[PDB]
Amino acid sequence: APLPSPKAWDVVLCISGTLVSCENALVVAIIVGTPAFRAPMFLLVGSLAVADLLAGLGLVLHFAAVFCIGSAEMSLVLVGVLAMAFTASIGSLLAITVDRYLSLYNALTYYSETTVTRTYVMLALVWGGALGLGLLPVLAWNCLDGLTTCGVVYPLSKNHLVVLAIAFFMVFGIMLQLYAQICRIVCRHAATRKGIATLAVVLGAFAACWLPFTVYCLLGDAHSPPLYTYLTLLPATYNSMINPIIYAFRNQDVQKVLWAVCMIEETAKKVKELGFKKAGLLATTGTIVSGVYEKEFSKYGVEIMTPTEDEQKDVMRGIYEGVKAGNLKLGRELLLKTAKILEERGAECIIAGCTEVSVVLKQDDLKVPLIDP
Amino acid sequence: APLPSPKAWDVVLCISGTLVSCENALVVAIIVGTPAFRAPMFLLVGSLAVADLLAGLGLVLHFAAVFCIGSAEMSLVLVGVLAMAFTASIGSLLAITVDRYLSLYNALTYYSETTVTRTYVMLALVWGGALGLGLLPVLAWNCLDGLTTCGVVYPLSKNHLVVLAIAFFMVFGIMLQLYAQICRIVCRHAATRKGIATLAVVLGAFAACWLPFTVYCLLGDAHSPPLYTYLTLLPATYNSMINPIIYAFRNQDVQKVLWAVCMIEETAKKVKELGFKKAGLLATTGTIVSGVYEKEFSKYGVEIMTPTEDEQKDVMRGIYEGVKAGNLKLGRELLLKTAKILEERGAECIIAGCTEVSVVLKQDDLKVPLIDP
Repeated sequence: APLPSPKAWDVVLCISGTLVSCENALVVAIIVGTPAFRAPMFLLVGSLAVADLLAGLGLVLHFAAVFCIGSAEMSLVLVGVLAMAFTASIGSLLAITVDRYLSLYNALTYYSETTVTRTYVMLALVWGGALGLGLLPVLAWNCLDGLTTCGVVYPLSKNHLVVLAIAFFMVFGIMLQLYAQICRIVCRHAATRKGIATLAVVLGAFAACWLPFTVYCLLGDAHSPPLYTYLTLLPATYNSMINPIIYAFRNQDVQKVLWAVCMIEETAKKVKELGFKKAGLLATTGTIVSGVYEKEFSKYGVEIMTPTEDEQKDVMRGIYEGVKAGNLKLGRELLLKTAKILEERGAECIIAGCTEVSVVLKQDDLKVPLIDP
Repeated sequence: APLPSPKAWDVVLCISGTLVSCENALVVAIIVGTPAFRAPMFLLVGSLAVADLLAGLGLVLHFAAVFCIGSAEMSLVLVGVLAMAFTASIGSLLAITVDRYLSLYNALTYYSETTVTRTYVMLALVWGGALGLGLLPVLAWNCLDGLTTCGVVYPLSKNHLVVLAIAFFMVFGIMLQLYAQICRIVCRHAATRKGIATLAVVLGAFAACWLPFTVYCLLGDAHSPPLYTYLTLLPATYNSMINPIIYAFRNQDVQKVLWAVCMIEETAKKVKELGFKKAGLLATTGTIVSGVYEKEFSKYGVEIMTPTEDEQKDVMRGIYEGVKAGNLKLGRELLLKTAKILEERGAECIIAGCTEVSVVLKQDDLKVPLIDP
């Protein structure tokens, strides 16, 4: 009983897995190495790295099993561990994105607490959650009995593959909505092409790398041509190799370690380019309290001025009790007196943080330039 | 060529469709009737109502066509318009929930023209997608022709049903993440039992009535028993009939016109029950500015006092530069002079809006009771 000589696609898969493991070995090594990199966000990156390394090891071991080994059960356990690793990688991506969202959101409500209630509950639910879906394909969902349809990848039952695809589509939807929220929040703290490209390649790469296999899984059949599955399984390993370059090496702290081994932002730009060192502000009380303008304009060395709390309440009325309420005259009067006193105090430019200020106040009403977002 | 006598499941479906149409007719008529009900969020409810009415009309017309008409083209266009209506219904539900979430996210900027543009774009997009995945695919690419291996519902191709199922699962993921966010953000104005029950029941209502079928969409083929299809389609009509009771028919002004035709809430009510009319607050600057605490306690007639701006900055240091920074002594120092001056001014009780205050402040340190969230 000699082992048939594998076709070239087998050695292509072997090379892909080999470079995947080689690429991730260094990243897991450095992640686990330096004692300083024990931040809560680093644990998720480590989880992703070890999951992908496990995937590569499983792939090369399976190729070995199909190369002068001639075994039966080891092939089954290797396909099981491969499914384990892929589900773990998808869970690591979801956990990373949810951590990033919760990080960038908490800087507005100003309420941060706990590290064991949140990080470990989801870190243990991605590897632990994959236990069931990595033990089902071996326990009682095999193809050797004969009753199972054994749809696409031999041996895997139709039901198990369908369940996996449903889970994948669910997590894709959650990821899409999360990225929409993060883009909406980060746009405010900003041109259009750069803003889109900030988060447009990662989601496109994820989709273009993982969609074809699941689409085939749904549409396929047992008697499908054999080259189709081999053609569609490559993007999964390609994403496995791409992901650590884009989610781990981009962080500049690891870059420093290696080198040792080896709408408001643009407004601030415009203000700094005009040579003005002092700006006055008219906006809502929440906006001034939020502290965004001070940090953004201090990043370029520009100082902002907000009137006193009584004139803050005056601007409150002028915007909402004034322009917004239909009493345009009161709004323009209050805004004009506030702008006048601010200009007298030494401001060379005035910023109208909301549209209502621009509605009743124009350039001709001020000696200094009037600039709006 | 006589028409075979339908099975009793057919008249069951007819009864369900008639009830759906009758229930939705009144609500759509009332919504379109009163000129005062032209709010931006009323348009989405109207769209959902018209979609459900269209679905009911399509179902009853299809039963009619399969009864003593014996026509082929009419049945085809009727099943097409049925798919049209169901897709429109699910899209309208998603639009309603996204509108609610954006409305509850920010309250100041919700009432403007921006929400008008958003509403118009959402309505156009949902009905255009209904056009693109409804009548247009069904009046082509069908089964009443050469071999297409049409799937469970006669006549519908396998590929069309798979595409519909994929879209449904993506929409389900979006809905799940939205409801998680809304449940997170409403459990700060809390009592909690009512909110958690609502946000766990209205989700399951749509989750358990539309997913007997989309799973059968995949695990099945033409050579399938006919009992398994006529049973899983009933929950869709049941959800169609249940929908205009949950999202609509629950607000109060609709009730009035019908009759004419026919964690902080808990603390605030606890303080109110104790008989205290005056409370003092220690929390972050953003929290005191945000206007939540005073609004909630004024809902019960309780007055909250916040320290002056200098003492607010002192509390800022005591929380962050103090307890949070590791200099616990400075934090407790600043917090306890703050509590002392507030108590001397007439505070009958003190609230610690952050855990940091409670860490270094205990009940024995003040004469008045100390209450924490």
